[PDB]
Amino acid sequence: ETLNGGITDMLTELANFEKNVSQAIHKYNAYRKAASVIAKYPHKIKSGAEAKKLPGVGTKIAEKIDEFLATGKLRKLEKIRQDDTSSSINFLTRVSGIGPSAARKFVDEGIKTLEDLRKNEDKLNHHQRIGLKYFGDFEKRIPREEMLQMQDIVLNEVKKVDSEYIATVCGSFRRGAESSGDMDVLLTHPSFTSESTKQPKLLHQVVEQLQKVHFITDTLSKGETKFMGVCQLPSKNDEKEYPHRRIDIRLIPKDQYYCGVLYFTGSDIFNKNMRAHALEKGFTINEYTIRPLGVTGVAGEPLPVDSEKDIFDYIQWKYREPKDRSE
DNA sequence: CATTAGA
DNA sequence: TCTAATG
Ligand SMILES: [Ba+2]
Ligand SMILES: [Ba+2]
Ligand SMILES: [Ba+2]
Repeated sequence: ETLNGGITDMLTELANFEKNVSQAIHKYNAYRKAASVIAKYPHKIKSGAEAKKLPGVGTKIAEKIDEFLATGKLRKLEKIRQDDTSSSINFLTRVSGIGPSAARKFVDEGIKTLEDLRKNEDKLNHHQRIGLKYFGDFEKRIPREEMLQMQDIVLNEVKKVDSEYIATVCGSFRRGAESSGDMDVLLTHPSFTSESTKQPKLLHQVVEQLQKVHFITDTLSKGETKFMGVCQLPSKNDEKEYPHRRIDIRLIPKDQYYCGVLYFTGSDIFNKNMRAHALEKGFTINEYTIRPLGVTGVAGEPLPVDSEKDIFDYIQWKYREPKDRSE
């Protein structure tokens, strides 16, 4: 967590590069398990040779560690940080809709900048287009104060369309977080569960609602069970318009909510942790259900949930308010 | 790890 | 169809 820091940090630094600037999925995969193990190790790596003893740790990386240990840096590292192509690859990527594949492609053509991008709006798809459009706002954080605002509206229209709707705003927000990145809306309906062969429209209904009133301002991608978008709080009595914000709406079988709800709310560790525990408690938790464990090794058969509670009761734990689901 | 776009 | 991009 800190005694093996630089290494893991230097390491990840290294792995990301392979993945991104290069297409070295394996090298990449390499640097990572390394950065992984050297991270778990209970002692200050004093030398490469030391480290090397490790699993994942080969002569290539060990070599890296002494060089880092020795001098407070790394050339490969200094070199890459300096390299313009590589710089450009890291940069275009932040564009929503821009992946590494695309990143290199653009660069190859010579589209290294923000402006490059505008000048060639044509070479961009709709997604990438919007991405480009709202580059600033997309990067910008979302004050909780806003999340309240957003969540308000969202709930109203959901209700307006059908009162049988169930929408919850999942994420760190859900968890009290003073600020969020985008808004996560897990949606459901009685009329939509495990078997009941869809009702795509169910999704379709609300999107349209959010639109009609001007909440949704763009579509990144809309499917029959998972919409991806852009929104904007109505800009007041002028002088202060609100930044475009990424939203995300997903349909859900009413018979899979709470798990997913439980799940999407995190935290990553809370999650994992509760999960660890259901295992002992003779269960299995996953984004969709909760099954009872069968000694033979495994078992199936999803227990019935009607609330975040049920899941709790099941693994006989203390109900934890989303607030304190931090870990 | 699953959904969407797209070409 | 595949393959990239989000989460
Ligand atoms: Ba080894
Ligand atoms: Ba991106
Ligand atoms: Ba998200």
